[PDB]
Amino acid sequence: TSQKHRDFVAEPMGEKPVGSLAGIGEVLGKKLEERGFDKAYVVLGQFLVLKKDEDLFREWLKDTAGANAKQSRDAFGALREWADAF
Ligand SMILES: [Cs+]
Ligand SMILES: [Cs+]
Repeated sequence: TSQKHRDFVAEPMGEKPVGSLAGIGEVLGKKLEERGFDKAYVVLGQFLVLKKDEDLFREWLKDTAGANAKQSRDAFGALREWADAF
C-alpha cells in the first residue's frame, strides 16, 4: 500500500527524506536526489517557491523527477494537505 498520506501529516517534516512524501517512489527519489531535492523539506520549499500552484509543481516534478500523473498528484496533495495543517 502507498497510504503514506496519513504518516506524513500526523507529525512535522523536519529532516524527513524525500521518499517519505506520498507519491515519491524509490526510483523517483534518485532522479530527485541528484537535483538537490534529497529531503521532503526541499520539495515543500519548491512548492512554496511556486506559490502552491497545482499544475506548476506537477509540471516541474515531471520536468525534473520524471514523475507520472499519480506520483505528481499524490505528492502535491500531501504538500497541500501539510501546508493546510502547519
Ligand atoms: Cs536544488
Ligand atoms: Cs492550521
